[PDB]
Amino acid sequence: QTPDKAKEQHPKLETYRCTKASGCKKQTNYIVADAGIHGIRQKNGAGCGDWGQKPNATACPDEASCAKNCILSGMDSNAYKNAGITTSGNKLRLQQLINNQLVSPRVYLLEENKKKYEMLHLTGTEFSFDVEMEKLPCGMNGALYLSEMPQDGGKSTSRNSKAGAYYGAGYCDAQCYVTPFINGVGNIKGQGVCCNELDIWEANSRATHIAPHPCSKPGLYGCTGDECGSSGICDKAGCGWNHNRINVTDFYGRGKQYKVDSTRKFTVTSQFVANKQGDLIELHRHYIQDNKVIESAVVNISGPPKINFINDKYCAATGANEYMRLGGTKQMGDAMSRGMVLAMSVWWSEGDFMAWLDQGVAGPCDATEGDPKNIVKVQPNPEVTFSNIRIGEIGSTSSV
Ligand SMILES: *[C@@H]1O[C@H](CO)[C@@H](O)[C@H](O)[C@H]1NC(C)=O
Ligand SMILES: *[C@@H]1O[C@H](CO)[C@@H](O)[C@H](O)[C@H]1NC(C)=O
Repeated sequence: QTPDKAKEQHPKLETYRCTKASGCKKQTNYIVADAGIHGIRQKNGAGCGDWGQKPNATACPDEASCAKNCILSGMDSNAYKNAGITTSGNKLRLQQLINNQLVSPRVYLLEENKKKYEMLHLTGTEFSFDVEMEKLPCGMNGALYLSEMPQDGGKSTSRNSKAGAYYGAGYCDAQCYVTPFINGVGNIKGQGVCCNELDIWEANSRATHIAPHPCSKPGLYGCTGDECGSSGICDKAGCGWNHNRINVTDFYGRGKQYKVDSTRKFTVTSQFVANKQGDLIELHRHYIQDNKVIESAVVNISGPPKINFINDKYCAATGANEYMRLGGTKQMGDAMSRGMVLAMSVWWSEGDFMAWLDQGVAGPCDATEGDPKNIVKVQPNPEVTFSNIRIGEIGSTSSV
C-alpha cells in the first residue's frame, strides 16, 4: 500500500551497544508498529485483505492498482498509545487490550534515521534484555525475536512498494503464512511469506521457550505449494529449549520456589557462540535476578547430551528433524550473520491456547485456563514490558 499524509510519530527507545573494553554505550532507536496495525483501507473504508488471504480482488487486480487503492494510515503518538504501544527511556510496554479492544501489538526496531530496520548481526555476539512477566498468565505469549526481513521493508523489490521500514512493511517469519501484502506490495499470487527466524524469548509467567528456525532460502522468500508446508523451505517447529520439556520443572515460574521468579523483573542474557570459521555452533542462555547469575540447567531426561545449551546434537536427539534437514545451527547462523530485524509482540491464541508453550510437558497450565475468555478472568489487562536492550561482545552486555 500507499501511506497517506498523516504524520508518523514513532516512539523512541534507547538501547545499548557494549564491548568488553569500553562498556555499554547508549543510543537512540525508534519503534515502528507492523504495517497491518497502521490500518490499510480503501477510500470507501473497506479493507484490502485479511491475514491468511490474497488482497481484495476488486481493489487489487494487479500490483499497481493495489498500491493506488490501498491506503496505509500514519500513526501519531495517540494512535501508538491506543494500539497498546508506549515507551519510556529504555522501556517498551506492550498491552494486549486497550479499552477492551484486542490490539495485540507487534513492533520492530528502527535505526535512528527511521528509514531502515536496525539490522542485528548476532553470530558470535551476546544479547541481553530485562523483562517483566508478571501480567502474562497461561495462554499468553510475550515474544522477543528476530526475522530476516529486508532492511528497507521491501522498497527495493518493486516500484509499487512504498511503505518501507518507516511504516513497518516487509514482515516474514518461519511459518510461511499468506498475508495480503508481501514486501510492501499486494500478494496477488497468494504466496506464503517466509524467512529465517530466531525466537530468543517466547513466554508467559508460567513457561519460557527458545527456538531457532532455519529456512533453506535466504532473505524473504514467497513460497508456493509444498514449499510453504512442513516439508518445505522453513522449519515451522524449530529446535526448542523449554526447561519443563527436559524435566527441570522448578527452573522458571511464579514465586520463590522457582530458580527464576517470573513475578519479578530479571535479565535474560543469550550468547551465540561461533567456531573459528565463523559458523554459529551453540546457543547459550543465563539469567540474572537479585544480583545472582542463574545458569541454565543441564538436560534432565534420557537421550540428549547432558548439556545446558543448544547445539546440533541436542536438536537431533530431541527430534528437531526439519531443523537438521534444513541445515541446523550453521544455517540459522548464516541468517544471523547476514543480519536480522528485532521484533517484539504480545499475543494469545484462540486455536490452541498456546498449548505448546505452557501445557503438559511444556508447563503447568490446564487445558482451558489459557482460553482468551478465561485469561481475562485471571488478568484483565495482560501486558509485557521489555527494557534495557544491550547488544555487544560476549561477556559485556550484563553483569553481577
Ligand atoms: C473489496 O473492495 C471493494 C471495493 O472497494 C469493496 O466494495 C468491498 O467491500 C471489498 N470487500 C471486502 C470484503 O472488503
Ligand atoms: C524427571 O526427574 C526425576 C528427578 O527429578 C527423574 O528421576 C525422572 O526419571 C525424570 N523423568 C524423565 C522421564 O526423565
